[PDB]
Amino acid sequence: SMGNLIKVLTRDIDHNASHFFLDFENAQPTEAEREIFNQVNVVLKDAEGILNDLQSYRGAGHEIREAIQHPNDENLQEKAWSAVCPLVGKLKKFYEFSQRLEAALHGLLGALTSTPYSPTQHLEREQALAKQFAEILHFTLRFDELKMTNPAIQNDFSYYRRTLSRMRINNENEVNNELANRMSLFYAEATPMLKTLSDATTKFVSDNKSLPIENTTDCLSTMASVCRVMLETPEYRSRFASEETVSFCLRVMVGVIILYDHVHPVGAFAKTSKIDMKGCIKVLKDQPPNSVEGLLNALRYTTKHLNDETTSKQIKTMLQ
Repeated sequence: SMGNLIKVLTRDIDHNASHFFLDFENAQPTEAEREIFNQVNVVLKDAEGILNDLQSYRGAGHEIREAIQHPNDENLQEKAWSAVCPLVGKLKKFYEFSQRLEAALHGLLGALTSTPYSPTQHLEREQALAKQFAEILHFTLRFDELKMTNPAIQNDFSYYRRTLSRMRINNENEVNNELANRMSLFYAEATPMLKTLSDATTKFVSDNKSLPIENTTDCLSTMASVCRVMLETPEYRSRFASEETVSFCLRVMVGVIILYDHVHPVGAFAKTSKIDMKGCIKVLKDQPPNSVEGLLNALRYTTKHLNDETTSKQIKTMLQ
């Protein structure tokens, strides 16, 4: 049922572009999925506004550089402050939305990693939740791809913190030092949303001591192979691979690979791993470079076991 797993994960997304929530009537969640599907779909619904606010993040680099150049001109200091404050408000909204992804992820993992059923049976029984999990990873990579290309995010927040301290000594919606420290560590990450999801998955394995870790890791590796097989077999490429479906599974694949590398003890590159690392990197390399470079850079730096001595030198050359 490799073909069925592909149709389940890639259903109603060709006729659906740039939407992360699932239509309740179209997804058809079972009675056991209803309470989790509704809660996660509320987060996925708000995920569109988060991504559009990041696409519209213009930055305040122009006003900041003029204020730094003329530091005694209070009009330029107030103009830069008036431009950076609503941008910091967006950054505060992005970080708080990352906390909502952790709550929705626990509900999905708790249902997709039940004790008796296998990973393949879970993705077929809980189709609506399995589809929601892929949408969370789809938004996660798409958010981080934009953040990696926008250097004004860290520059605007760093200027905000420096100005706030030397403005709260000289002369409600403001950001306290405790929240600012967590936000600074959040945006210092290469993939902030993916690092957040990676820690939440490690938390889920830790919170369920009586649950075998394979129920979680083999769930990630199953989804990775579903996307890899469809993208590398022309018999499935001529049947499902569209620009919307390819870009969807490219980001789902890289997402579960990085989660698997942080959760599985030996990592995603070791000889006991279940991820076909060579096959996954090849799929990314066979794509136009401009639409994958953000995903490749995630594998070069965000990963945990890439630079290990156990990791094959063959894939290290692929990732160069």
